[PDB]
Amino acid sequence: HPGHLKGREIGMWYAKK
Amino acid sequence: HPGHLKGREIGMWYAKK
Amino acid sequence: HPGHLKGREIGMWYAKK
Amino acid sequence: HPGHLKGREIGMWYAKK
DNA sequence: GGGTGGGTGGGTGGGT
DNA sequence: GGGTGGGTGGGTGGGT
DNA sequence: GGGTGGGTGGGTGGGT
DNA sequence: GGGTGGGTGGGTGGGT
Ligand SMILES: [K+]
Ligand SMILES: [K+]
Ligand SMILES: [K+]
Ligand SMILES: [K+]
Ligand SMILES: [K+]
Ligand SMILES: [K+]
Ligand SMILES: [K+]
Ligand SMILES: [K+]
Ligand SMILES: [K+]
Ligand SMILES: [K+]
Repeated sequence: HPGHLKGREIGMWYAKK
Repeated sequence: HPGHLKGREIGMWYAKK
Repeated sequence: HPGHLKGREIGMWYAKK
Repeated sequence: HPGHLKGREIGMWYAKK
């Protein structure tokens, strides 16, 4: 996943797809 | 709480302690 | 529930939906 | 963990120790 | 669970 | 959380 | 695995 | 990683 993501946004990157 | 208790009995068992 | 709510307003937020 | 455990009891076997 | 049970009982207890 | 809040709201929601 | 489980639990645990 | 996140998400993902 993209390095900039933090927190919830890391998990949501995979969820959103 | 003991199983045989019902209704207000269940709450009051906790109340009484 | 929204953070600003207090007291009865918290409960009624759920109640009113 | 012991094979018999299921569900919540698997996670909690690690939590207890 | 409901709002006529109350809100200084609390909000990860549930309403989802 | 308390027991003048009620017990067909429930007990896996929690309880000096 | 899912996104109402949460993000100070972590991203080398995975997102078949 | 924690157990107040849930257990029909899984246990070869990891576990002071
Ligand atoms: K995640
Ligand atoms: K996760
Ligand atoms: K009660
Ligand atoms: K009660
Ligand atoms: K309420
Ligand atoms: K209540
Ligand atoms: K677990
Ligand atoms: K887990
Ligand atoms: K209550
Ligand atoms: K997890």
